[PDB]
Amino acid sequence: NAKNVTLGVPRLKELINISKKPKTPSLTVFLLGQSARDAERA
DNA sequence: GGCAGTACTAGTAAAAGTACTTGAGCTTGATC
RNA sequence: AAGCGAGAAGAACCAGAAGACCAGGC
DNA sequence: GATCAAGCTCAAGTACTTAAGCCTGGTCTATACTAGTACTGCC
Repeated sequence: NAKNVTLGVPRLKELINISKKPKTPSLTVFLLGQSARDAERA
């Protein structure tokens, strides 16, 4: 076995069994301009 | 020594995941 | 260099469970 | 032009396969009813 992310043997198992529903599927969204710099637009 | 009675041997009796199939609802066309 | 009695072989001659369950080390 | 029937697609439900390695000891192993099978007293 801030936020919770699947890691270790479970995560490796999901990666190699190419599961459809990951236990903790997430998105690393990256901002472009001012939204990226300031926090109000973000 | 034969008949019937009886005990023994036998012989039969508090898993999880993925894939496939079926049913229902949509999509399209044909007919009156 | 030593040197003071004799020998030779008849017959024939290893063993399986397997299965289940439990405990235990790593 | 509208309705009905047929075909196609999607979602849900049910069934089938895998669960680390090797290594050491121990104990335990079908009733149950049955017909025949012989013995053995009883007469």
